[PDB]
Amino acid sequence: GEWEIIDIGPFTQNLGKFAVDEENKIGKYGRLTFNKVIRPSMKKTIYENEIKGYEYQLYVRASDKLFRADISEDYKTRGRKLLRFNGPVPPP
Repeated sequence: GEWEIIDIGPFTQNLGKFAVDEENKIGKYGRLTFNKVIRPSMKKTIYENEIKGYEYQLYVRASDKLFRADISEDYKTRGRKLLRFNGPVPPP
């Protein structure tokens, strides 16, 4: 894979919302309220071994705490899945 910094525009915010919504269905943290994806946002390109998919790592502020969310995206299907949601974590 290769990692790159991505900006925190609407698409990235919408990934953050996705992570919180998914976590709220999962229920590990009870009910979270999405606030914002903060910098830095990172995106890993995963080759088939030719792009297979991507992994986003986002710092997501929800319920006034910070969480680290890792989201996978399948290049062909366009489907996304919440892989990890850790925290609360300290600020990057």
